[PDB]
Amino acid sequence: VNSFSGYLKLTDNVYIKNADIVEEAKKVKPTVVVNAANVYLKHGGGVAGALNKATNNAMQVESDDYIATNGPLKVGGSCVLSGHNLAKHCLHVVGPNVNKGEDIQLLKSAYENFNQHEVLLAPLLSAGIFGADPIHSLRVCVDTVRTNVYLAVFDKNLYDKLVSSFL
Ligand SMILES: Cc1noc(CNC(=O)c2cccc(C(=O)O)c2)n1
Repeated sequence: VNSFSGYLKLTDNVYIKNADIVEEAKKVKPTVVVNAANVYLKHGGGVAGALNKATNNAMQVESDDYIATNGPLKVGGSCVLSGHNLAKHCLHVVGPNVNKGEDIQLLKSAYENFNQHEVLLAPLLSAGIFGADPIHSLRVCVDTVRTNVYLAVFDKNLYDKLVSSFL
């Protein structure tokens, strides 16, 4: 048993809820929250901007030090950093950005990072301002992630469409 509440069960291991991931992280304080990162860990907008704002910019300060030491992530890659006030850890995962022309096949590689963690609170990778079809992102998630993933979908209209179209 874990502390996640109000989720619809899609599969053995994937759960979904209409929720603000920031508000969900603050309530649950999960072991791992996933950020929809870019390779520079520049948390300007979307999920990343919202998570970073909720940390009072401490996520961005830590991220800048990480990039200064290690250089950029790979598209499809990840790093584990602090979860600050939101979670124990933040798994920064880079899905392909369609609005930059990145290979959508890299979305499966992105979701494979989740398998290194037993339980995660996450957004749909490459959705929102990353430009991919969220229905596709949910299908890749279900077909790739084997660990227990709690998906937060901000937009109520999209949530209802994801549930009602789920195979
Ligand atoms: C802190 C703070 N500052 O502004 C906001 C408003 N919340 C969002 O922007 C938001 C939340 C969850 C997911 C997404 C997304 O883009 O999928 C976006 N929270």
